[PDB]
Amino acid sequence: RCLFVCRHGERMDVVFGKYWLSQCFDAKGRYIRTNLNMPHSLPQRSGGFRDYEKDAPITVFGCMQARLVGEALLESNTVIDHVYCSPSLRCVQTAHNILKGLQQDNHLKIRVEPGLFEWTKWVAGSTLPAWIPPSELAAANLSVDTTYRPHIPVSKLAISESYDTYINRSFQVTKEIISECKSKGNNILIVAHASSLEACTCQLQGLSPQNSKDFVQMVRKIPYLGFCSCEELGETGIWQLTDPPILPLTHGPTGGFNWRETLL
Amino acid sequence: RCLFVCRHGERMDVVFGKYWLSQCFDAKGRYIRTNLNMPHSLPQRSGGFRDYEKDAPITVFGCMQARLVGEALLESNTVIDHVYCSPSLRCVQTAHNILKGLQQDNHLKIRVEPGLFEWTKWVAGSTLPAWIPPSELAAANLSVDTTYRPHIPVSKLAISESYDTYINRSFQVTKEIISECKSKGNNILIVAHASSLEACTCQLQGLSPQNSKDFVQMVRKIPYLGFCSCEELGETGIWQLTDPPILPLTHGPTGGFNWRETLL
Repeated sequence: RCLFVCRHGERMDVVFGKYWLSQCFDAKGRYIRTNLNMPHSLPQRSGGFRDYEKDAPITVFGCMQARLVGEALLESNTVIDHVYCSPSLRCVQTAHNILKGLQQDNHLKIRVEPGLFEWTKWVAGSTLPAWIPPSELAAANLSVDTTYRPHIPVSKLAISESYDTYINRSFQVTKEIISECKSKGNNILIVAHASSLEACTCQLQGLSPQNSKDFVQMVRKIPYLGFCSCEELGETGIWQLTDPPILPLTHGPTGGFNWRETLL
Repeated sequence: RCLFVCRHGERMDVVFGKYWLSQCFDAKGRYIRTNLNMPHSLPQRSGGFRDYEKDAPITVFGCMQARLVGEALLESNTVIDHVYCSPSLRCVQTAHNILKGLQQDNHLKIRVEPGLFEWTKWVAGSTLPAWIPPSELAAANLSVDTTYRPHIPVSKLAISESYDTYINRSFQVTKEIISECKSKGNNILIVAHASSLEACTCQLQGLSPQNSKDFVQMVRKIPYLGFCSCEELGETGIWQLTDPPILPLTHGPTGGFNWRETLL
């Protein structure tokens, strides 16, 4: 058995910065694109476009990173039996695009699991992001399973959770995911956050978690689509990180360019 | 009439660094890929793989940058009547992938023009890179016109050329390109180097070249696929840089990730 865990694809807010909404939305709250790295459309949200502030979408390059990983999985003859993701839109969109690369977007249905959301300390303010519910994600042509019953529903998450609580819930939900998939297909894919690669696998392997300082230092080193594999040996039943069946993916930036500022 | 000039797409040597050949070629000089940003194949070269050292290919993401620019030109109904490129492999490959995005890769044939090569001061050592000739570029599936007669052949390029010589030949070749395309289609695309955006357009607009120190500082600000448009104004016949018909393209990096170093 393998549990694959990866980070979401490039997120719009990092590329376009503090006022990114002004580069993506007009005075009427309607989506506009101002750069070729912006998609042709974005879903409508209950609270309007400002719901994107705490829950940004992926970019065109994020979609491509995701598709390339799915294509690499297909090329390696790695069959994915179940796919789970964090409720963050960037995670759902990444999972969908991995499925497209895998040629499984019209077959597998993504299980949206709020227990996979990252440490809530990293959310701005006093409330969680207003996640798009699975019904609406499905309506937005993201291949989500609207019948999936999550292990940790949204209202079981606390905005004030400790590091200990985050790591422990990551372990809990990952065990529950493994248990409900056991003997129903040997490979499980989690599409989530930088912090998920270790949070979901540390205690699974019998290991002691790092302190939160060392943890955060590590989290900052996980790139978009950063991918790991935790395999269950079967001679012992012990889970261990092992080489993924796909190669890493590394690329550089294409920085902002204002031809007027530079060529005049 | 518009003259479009853009920089090539992401280059393999920049992403994978000083020892990139060791990540792309085995002990028998055969191409291997070790990252999902490396293509599935590279052409065989007369001098073998070491000919890539001074003439690196684009990456998978470089291909995608190029395709997205071609797609944007198509979507905006910007018709490209002729495409020229520098003999550098990265420029030829970019031009090919722009054509794919344009859906013109089975219609237009790229005119390889050594006059479009960048300032030769930036070449290592005492000889120019061993460029793949048009016949071989066509054999490597790169939509090149093997019948094109260049204005400045390879052996007309000086290894020790001055800044003034570089700027002046850029002006010369661009005039000859415009003249041979006159009344044969209004839009011309040059796919070349960071330095080409200004070198090809400066004197065309009746402007005085910058000093070489200022020029180099500017060239470092032009990203992959950085795109400009020099338009011939109807009332006067004066050429001037104007807003391109497509949006800019900006994205961030996906940095190197070694799961063993980071998660163990």
